[PDB]
Amino acid sequence: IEILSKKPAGKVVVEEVVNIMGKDVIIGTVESGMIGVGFKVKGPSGIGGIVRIERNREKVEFAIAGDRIGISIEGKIGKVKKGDVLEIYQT
Repeated sequence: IEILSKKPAGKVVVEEVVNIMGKDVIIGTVESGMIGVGFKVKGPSGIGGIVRIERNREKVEFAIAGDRIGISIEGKIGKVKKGDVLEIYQT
């Protein structure tokens, strides 16, 4: 619903975005910092929640810089494109 932190916990460069059964699945690489399940994604139009992270086809609770991951987001965040860098917030 809203972002409470001043600075991002991490950033993700989007490699591919797919919508499947009404949900955005984002493939990308953590560019800086770290992201975890439950963190907030600042999209162009909305704020989403990280629901799941997979790395090397394995569920993980968090990922750090250099990790290439898939992410499921909760909430409509607007149009995300390959090449966008999404800011991710602890709260």
